[PDB]
Amino acid sequence: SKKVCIVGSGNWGSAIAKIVGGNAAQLAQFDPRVTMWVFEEDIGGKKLTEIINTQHENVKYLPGHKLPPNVVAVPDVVQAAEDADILIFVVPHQFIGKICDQLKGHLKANATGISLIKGVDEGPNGLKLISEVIGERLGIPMSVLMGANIASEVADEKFCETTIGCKDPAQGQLLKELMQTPNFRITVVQEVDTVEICGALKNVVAVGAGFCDGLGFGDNTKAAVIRLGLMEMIAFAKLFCSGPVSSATFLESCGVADLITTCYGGRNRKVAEAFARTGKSIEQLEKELLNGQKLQGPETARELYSILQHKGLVDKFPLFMAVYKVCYEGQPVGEFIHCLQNHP
Amino acid sequence: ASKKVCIVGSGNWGSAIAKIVGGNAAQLAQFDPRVTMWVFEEDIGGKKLTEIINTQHENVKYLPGHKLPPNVVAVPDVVQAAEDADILIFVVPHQFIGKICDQLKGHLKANATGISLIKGVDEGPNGLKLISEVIGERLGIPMSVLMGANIASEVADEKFCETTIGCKDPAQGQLLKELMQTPNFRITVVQEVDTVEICGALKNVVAVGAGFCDGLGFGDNTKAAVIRLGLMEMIAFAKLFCSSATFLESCGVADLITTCYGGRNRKVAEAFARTGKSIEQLEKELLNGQKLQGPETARELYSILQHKGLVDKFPLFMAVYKVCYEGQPVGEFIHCLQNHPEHM
Ligand SMILES: NC(=O)c1ccc[n+]([C@@H]2O[C@H](COP(=O)([O-])OP(=O)(O)OC[C@H]3O[C@@H](n4cnc5c(N)ncnc54)[C@H](O)[C@@H]3O)[C@@H](O)[C@H]2O)c1
Ligand SMILES: NC(=O)c1ccc[n+]([C@@H]2O[C@H](COP(=O)([O-])OP(=O)(O)OC[C@H]3O[C@@H](n4cnc5c(N)ncnc54)[C@H](O)[C@@H]3O)[C@@H](O)[C@H]2O)c1
Ligand SMILES: [Ca+2]
Repeated sequence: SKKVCIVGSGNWGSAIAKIVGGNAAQLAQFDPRVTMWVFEEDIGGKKLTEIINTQHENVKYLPGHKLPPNVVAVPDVVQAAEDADILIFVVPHQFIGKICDQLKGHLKANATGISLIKGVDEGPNGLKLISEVIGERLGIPMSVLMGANIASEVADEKFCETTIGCKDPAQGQLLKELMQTPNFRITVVQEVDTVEICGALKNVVAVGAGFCDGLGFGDNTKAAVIRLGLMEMIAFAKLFCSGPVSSATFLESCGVADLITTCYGGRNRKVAEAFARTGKSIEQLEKELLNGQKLQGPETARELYSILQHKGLVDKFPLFMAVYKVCYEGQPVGEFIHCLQNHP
Repeated sequence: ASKKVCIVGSGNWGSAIAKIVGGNAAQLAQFDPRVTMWVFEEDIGGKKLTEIINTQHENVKYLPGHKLPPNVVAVPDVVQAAEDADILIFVVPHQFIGKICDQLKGHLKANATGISLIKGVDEGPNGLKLISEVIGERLGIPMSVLMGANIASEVADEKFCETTIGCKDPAQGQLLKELMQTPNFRITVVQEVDTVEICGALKNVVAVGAGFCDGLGFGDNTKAAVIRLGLMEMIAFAKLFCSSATFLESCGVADLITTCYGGRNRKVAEAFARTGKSIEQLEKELLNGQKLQGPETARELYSILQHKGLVDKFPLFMAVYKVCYEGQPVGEFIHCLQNHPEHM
């Protein structure tokens, strides 16, 4: 039976722990002992790992939810992963570099991985998919899980779906059995890069959606911004992804559904509304409303402008490039509409 | 020669369209500035609605707070309203269009053309019959459609949005584009009329489902999954009762989004789930004469799918039908999504 290690214990990692723990305790093909690597913290005199292993509640990152008793918190990441056939990577992108340094050399020979990390790394073609970063560093085949999946709602067992991107078909099916429940439904698609690139690009669209909200517009306008954005994400994937790219993938939960949710609510939408209404800078708004964190939407747009410059294709992505110019070239946020309005 | 336009209908969307078409017809030489609008007569405060429109230039009941262009003239007799028209815009709730076509049969100018804005379906010998086919066969005019993410109140406020014109004749499509398009109302002409019209009709069924989930307290993950799964069933329905690309137009994805977030079907479905009052009672109390289109479309869909022996393949469509018409408890709606063919 296959052993599972959840690498990460935050909001989403704990929500995922509820699903994986519950399936591993019921399904014969998985070992019921699911390890979860927990970055140790002092929670009013008690180690967070001890809290998880005695109270079965991540009181800091998923308070109010019982974790399945078979999920074991492990404060050392090598000890968490050394024995696992399946590694679920679910940490903030900032920390995956360090985690992978500690793990290289210490994994089982046929270990496989699935990344839940939404975002994008750096490399030769400008961007590099995070799952390729992990896989190359650690030498393991990689899958991805991406969808319209807010962690608090998943923890509450409110119905939702998600996309598993996995090249190997038996692996995709194995991962579906691990993570699917009556209220967390899974589609397995044999693409990885197309599933994964939506998670980065959607935040660029969501900044533009926020500008439109900040300008007084409503649902019809947001719907056009999502529609044109989706078209630019499809075209961009076809330019950027190594392999074949079909439009249909973008209608999976990783594409259109996660795009809809992010454009109706989220950090990128909220800050971009504030930017359009208060004229304050993104850096200022990050400090005043995100406690100094980098908003990924504007940063990805700037990265897209560099790629398109390398390819000679800036003029074919007006919505992406309008987000870029409003965030970083001082274009007035009213001209963002002028671009929706003189589009093709 | 210039073309004369008749708007057949005067509701929430009817009146918003009269604002657009009235303004374009007054500024463009190829359209006679005199646009007639057939207004089903109503006694309002001792006065005729047609006379309120022709004196006050506003449809105070169905589009309050907006002035209609004074060149738009309300007309109570539909034959008189259409008699001299080259272009007829059909925009009435789908339950009335049959009767109106019987009153107009035989009385139209020799080479008249039509465009249907009506979001519904009908039934015929091939199972599905499109409303544009009903109109066109019964009146003997060629038919186009206009469908998109077009909440009428926002269009009337000149908030930016898009729509899709479906038209087989490219010259005719260009003419209708000129008639309808404004700097805040952008039009794409495509030739796949049937698919455009099906999208418009079926999205209101999905929106009833969406409203049910809002009313039971599911959040955005569930709404996004209802939207996405609704889109999959829409695509499967088109493939059977009619290509992917049309669903990326405004009439597909965009309209599904705007409707499941801000339409009248969604709002009444939510109240139904929260209050247990009936659709019919809620329609009368909350929409002040405006008409739901989704529940009836859901009934007709079930009948169409029954005759192709395909009911069981469309569980979301059928879940909406059975809650609205067969007394299935709205608490059970979601269970219809937990075994959907998309995740099999
Ligand atoms: N939270 C959601 O609703 C949600 C939903 C879908 C996807 N995601 C994605 O999952 C990934 C993680 O999201 P999250 O909600 O768990 O974030 P989170 O901020 O709640 O994660 C808490 C994490 O902090 C990590 N951490 C803190 N300090 C650390 C340190 N010095 N070294 C190593 N790790 C440290 C811990 O490993 C812990 O996993 C993100 O990429 C996000 O894109 C989140
Ligand atoms: N309202 C919107 O936001 C919107 C947007 C796009 C498309 N549509 C679609 O437009 C079509 C018409 O919708 P609407 O908003 O203009 O109408 P509506 O929902 O406002 O209904 C009001 C109209 O119903 C008419 N009516 C009532 N009883 C009648 C009767 N016995 N006989 C004839 N007419 C009667 C009235 O003349 C009134 O004008 C529908 O298919 C709708 O799905 C609506
Ligand atoms: Ca009908």
